[PDB]
Amino acid sequence: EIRPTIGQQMETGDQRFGDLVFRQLAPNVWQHTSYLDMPGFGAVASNGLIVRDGGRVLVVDTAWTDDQTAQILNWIKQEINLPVALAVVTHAHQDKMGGMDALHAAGIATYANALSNQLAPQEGMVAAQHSLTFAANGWVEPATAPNFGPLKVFYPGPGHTSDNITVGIDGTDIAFGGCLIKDSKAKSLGNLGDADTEHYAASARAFGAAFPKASMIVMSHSAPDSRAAITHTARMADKLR
Ligand SMILES: Nc1nc(C(=O)O)c(CCc2cccs2)s1
Ligand SMILES: [Zn+2]
Ligand SMILES: [Zn+2]
Repeated sequence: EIRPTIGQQMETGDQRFGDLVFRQLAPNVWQHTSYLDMPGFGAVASNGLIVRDGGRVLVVDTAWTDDQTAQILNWIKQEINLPVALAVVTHAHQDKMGGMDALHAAGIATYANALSNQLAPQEGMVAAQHSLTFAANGWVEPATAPNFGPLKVFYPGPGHTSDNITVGIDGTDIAFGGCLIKDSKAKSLGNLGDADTEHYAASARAFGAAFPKASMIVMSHSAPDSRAAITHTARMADKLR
């Protein structure tokens, strides 16, 4: 407790660690959850991923702050004890990139969509060290994503932001929609202040079609859900046109 305003509440299978919560989703994948205190509003949860690939760890998204992001690094040290090779950050918003400085201090190599890096300062964020670029079909250009192990990085098109990207984990049932996807019971699409209302639905559908195998859809502001989250996000976006 650890009692949010937005996101998922605490449930069995979670493990608190400082101001953060971790939940194991598969033998080599964990969800990290960190909360931001907005006075007069309360605690907003954001979720990222931690992936063990052989003998290194790969991180998807920072926490809201450097301090929380260092805490993720200490949790990895305590529970995994393997070098953190890289992190991919999924768009230039505080919940996904607020802790870049913490990663760069610890020697972790960071990657973001080129557009995220160009947006980053405008959005109050530090840029990743390296820019991912994408084919017209949305798949990352492989030269720009070296040694990514099982991470399959897809740009689905503009949606929650124009720069939003997504990540599947090969050899698991998991794909990460980030802030693009909301849960199957959600009543809205979260913050649309930077959203592309015309193209959102196509981009949600493109996410689903790019990772057709995954059955566990992880997302930034809700607990992991089924593929229903994808079709539900897409219908809710259909109303935006
Ligand atoms: N930093 C923040 N990101 C989002 C987002 O939608 O990605 C926010 C809104 C959170 C909510 C999602 C669904 C209902 S509220 S805040
Ligand atoms: Zn965002
Ligand atoms: Zn968000």
